[PDB]
Amino acid sequence: ADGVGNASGDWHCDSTWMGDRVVTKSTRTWVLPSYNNHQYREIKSGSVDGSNANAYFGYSTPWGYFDFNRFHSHWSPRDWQRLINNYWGFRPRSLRVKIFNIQVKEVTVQDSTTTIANNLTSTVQVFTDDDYQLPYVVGNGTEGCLPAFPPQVFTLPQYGYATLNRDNTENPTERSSFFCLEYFPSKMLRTGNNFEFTYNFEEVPFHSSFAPSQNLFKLANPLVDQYLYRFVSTNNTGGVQFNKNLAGRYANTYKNWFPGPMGRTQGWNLGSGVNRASVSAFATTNRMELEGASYQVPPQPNGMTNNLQGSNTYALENTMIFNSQPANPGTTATYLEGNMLITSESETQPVNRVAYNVGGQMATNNQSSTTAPATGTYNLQEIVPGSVWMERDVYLQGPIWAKIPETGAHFHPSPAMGGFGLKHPPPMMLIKNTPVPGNITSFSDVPVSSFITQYSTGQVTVEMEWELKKENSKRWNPEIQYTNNYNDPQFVDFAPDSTGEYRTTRPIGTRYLTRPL
Amino acid sequence: ADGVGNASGDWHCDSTWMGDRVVTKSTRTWVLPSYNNHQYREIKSGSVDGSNANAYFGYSTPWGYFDFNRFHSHWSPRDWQRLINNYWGFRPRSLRVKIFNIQVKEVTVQDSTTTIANNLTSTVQVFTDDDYQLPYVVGNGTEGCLPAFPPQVFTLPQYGYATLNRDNTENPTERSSFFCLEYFPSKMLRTGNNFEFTYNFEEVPFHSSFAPSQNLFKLANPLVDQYLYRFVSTNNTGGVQFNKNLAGRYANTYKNWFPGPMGRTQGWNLGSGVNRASVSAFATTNRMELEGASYQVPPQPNGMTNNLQGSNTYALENTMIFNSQPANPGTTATYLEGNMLITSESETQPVNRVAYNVGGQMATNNQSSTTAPATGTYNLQEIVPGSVWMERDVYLQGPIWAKIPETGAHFHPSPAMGGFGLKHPPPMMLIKNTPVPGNITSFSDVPVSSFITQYSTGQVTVEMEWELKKENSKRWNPEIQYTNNYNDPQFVDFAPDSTGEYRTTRPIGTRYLTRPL
Repeated sequence: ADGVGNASGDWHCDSTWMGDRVVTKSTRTWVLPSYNNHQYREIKSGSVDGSNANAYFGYSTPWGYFDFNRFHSHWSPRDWQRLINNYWGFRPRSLRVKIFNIQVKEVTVQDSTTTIANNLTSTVQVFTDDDYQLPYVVGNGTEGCLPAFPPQVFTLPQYGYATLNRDNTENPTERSSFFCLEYFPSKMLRTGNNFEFTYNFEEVPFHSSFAPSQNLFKLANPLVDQYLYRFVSTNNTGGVQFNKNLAGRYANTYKNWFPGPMGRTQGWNLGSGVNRASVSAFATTNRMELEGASYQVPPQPNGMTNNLQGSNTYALENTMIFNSQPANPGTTATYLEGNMLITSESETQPVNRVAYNVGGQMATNNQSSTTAPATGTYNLQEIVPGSVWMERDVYLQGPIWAKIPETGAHFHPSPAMGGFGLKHPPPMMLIKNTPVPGNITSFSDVPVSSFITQYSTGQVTVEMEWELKKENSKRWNPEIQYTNNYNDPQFVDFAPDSTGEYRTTRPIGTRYLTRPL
Repeated sequence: ADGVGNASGDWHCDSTWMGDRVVTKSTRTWVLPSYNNHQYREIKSGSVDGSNANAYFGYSTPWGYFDFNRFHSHWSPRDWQRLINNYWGFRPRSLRVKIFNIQVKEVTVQDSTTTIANNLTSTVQVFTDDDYQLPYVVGNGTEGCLPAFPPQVFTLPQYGYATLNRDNTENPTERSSFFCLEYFPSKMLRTGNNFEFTYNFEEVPFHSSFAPSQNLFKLANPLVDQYLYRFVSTNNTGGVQFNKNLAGRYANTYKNWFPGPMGRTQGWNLGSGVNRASVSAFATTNRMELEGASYQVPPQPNGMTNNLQGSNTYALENTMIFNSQPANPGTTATYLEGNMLITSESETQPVNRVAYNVGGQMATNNQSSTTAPATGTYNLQEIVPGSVWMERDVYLQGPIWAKIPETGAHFHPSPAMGGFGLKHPPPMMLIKNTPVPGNITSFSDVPVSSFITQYSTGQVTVEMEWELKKENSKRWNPEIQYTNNYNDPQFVDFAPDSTGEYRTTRPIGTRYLTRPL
């Protein structure tokens, strides 16, 4: 029933499209190193690369964690296409995770033989953090998620966190906190044991995957004039003059609604664009301040568009930039446009303001008979009553959710990188190898530092349920679809290479179907 | 309830996607001329344009008919896209037609005033031919269908047919038959009256809209060898030698299945292809014989592909060729490639043989010590046991169904032009204006030849139900979709022009999703 020669799970990887629901099942194989050699280590940094915003104080743990938070973990490229071409929206309903077929392997080294055997009596520890009492590291856009491609085996990331540091240095504060993860009740698993967990997502709005089919400022009827008048000019006396707003003149018409917030970020020309030679580009990025340090915010807040339709100019600090292939840890290499997957928000340009331009102008003075009217442009503007914008699009390579920070107050909790802001997101699932001491022949009151070196492996299946929003549209002519289109392909995209390396050439977002404002 | 000031129907134009069903409703406005001036006229022709296959004998009638038989009558360009991108097949389940809001208009001419008034007492006659007793003219690819675009008003075609003629001349036979359409019971309708009809399609196979994802002859595993051997050669003595069939050598492997039938038609190079100058091209087309005359068959039989993938060469006598815009009756103008919508069957090239090449070769002799083996190519081959092919694709601009001719025998009744072969297709719905005599002050035994000139108009709604075949596929990577893609468009396609003229630039077929053999 439960033992060494009986499998504790099966491989469920599949998708089931039923009505407005869809359930996606994905199973992967993982391997867990024994991190720190069963130690909690205090990690810290001072200012590096000329910035004291890189200073931190924190801890690294023996534990490791499961990260479900990228879309390609749950979705096939063909299932993502079926979703984005056919639907106006989706949101996650529920989640359940299972960890099974555990294998603990003891490794030994004598004169460089390095033999490996399996320890049938050894245990692994697993707990889920249901009450959100640990620092939540998942939604921050870091590596270690289940692979995009099911055959791939992956290592679990090491768990660690940064607490408060003092005066932008590597030293701690009195409010720097240490969290022991052994002080949670956890479940201990041998080979025949398995683990199961179930979670229900809180109510969130649908991700709206459509593009606006109208301009925000062109919403008026082009055939009929307005009954509203505008101040046109003033005669040779100071007397003021008025004209009627006519038909399709959209510069002059009255508006109910206004674009979303903005801040200006530098545009850079990809491809044939000429740009400028030998820029260092760190000093001129947009920044914010905390605690006397200056941080780059590489996504900006929502309400802008990084690219304007078919132009070469991108903001690059308003963009999500991906690599076409995974990289080694700590790679300082320089990459070009061809190596990069550079997303475009230009499907939102009707309702959103371009990031590399000014946002408008306002009056800078009071006129008189003596002085003429004057204006000036503004490079930043924030939330205004009657504003409408679109949120950052979601990509198959991008994050599903984020956790809203726990403080007093927040506004419109939509993550800048993308996805769903969640007060109670899917909990963190943490796992470690239980230590097995080496040969100890004596009593000592100092803790045991000599352990059998070992690692564990197994399978994990995740099952998510998604709610779908049907596309109900009276558009007569055909729409834009995500299609598989390449001229003289030397390989097929989203498939293994001749070596076995899985290749993804281009990013895929959700906004294709079009809808009127 | 039923009268002049009460509408007898409503405008239903819509589509409802429910599960595997979809119902498409479309309403149009029609106008019916009074044809022949209420006369049956015997029409005939001798050999014209140098061909006695153009000779015929037949009759034209005062009647006119409703023709539902093109796909764009029932389908929007956006609904056709949703169909062909998401589904593996469809077939019609049921049909119902309604004719309502009848208006009869009397026209009079005095000294070129040409006034028009409405005759409230005048009638229109409508019958459906349920028993298939009339010549069925609908499925033959001729004009007069409900428009593609709902705002358009259309004239009903005049009903007529050709019977037997004698010795390829304009004269009749003893088996030439005359059908009076007054000798059917029909329903007479004034302004407040309406007509309704319901029909259930007989069981037919799904139109298979997918492309094959494998080659017919490449179905073997490329990794493993066959256990079968081939005759390779013979040594210096006549002794015969054999080799094993190896792995991925698909020229040499044994086959279970064979391509469909063929006949060779001349290929012609579109676009930059050089072709040949000043060809008359009628004498060299493929033909068949009946009754001592020679007819061009401009579609060929099924089982070939007109285009080979991205080549410029087309068969043009294996192709369905459409005009991007409707034309006037009897237009002798010459058209170029740009005016034409030229379909490609190349998605069937894995399973179907190209029409402009030979189909293979066979042994032409018996060898000996004296004579060497010889072969020769064949330009035509027909149905063979174990043949597999794909049927002609259906297009939004093309016919839905055809009627299988009533004879003793037939084989595989799939129409060459496309769609569904039907023993009992949707009946013909015939309509005429009832005659109103002019002023007759005397008795004569010769029939009344003087009538009030008048026409009628109204609305017709058609409602069809379609059964759908879900696409169930394990393909990992994305597929090809029909997308709305144009570089620097000066107009939007499948929408009215600045003048109001509805524009369709390109043909749309059903085969996009891919499936393995």
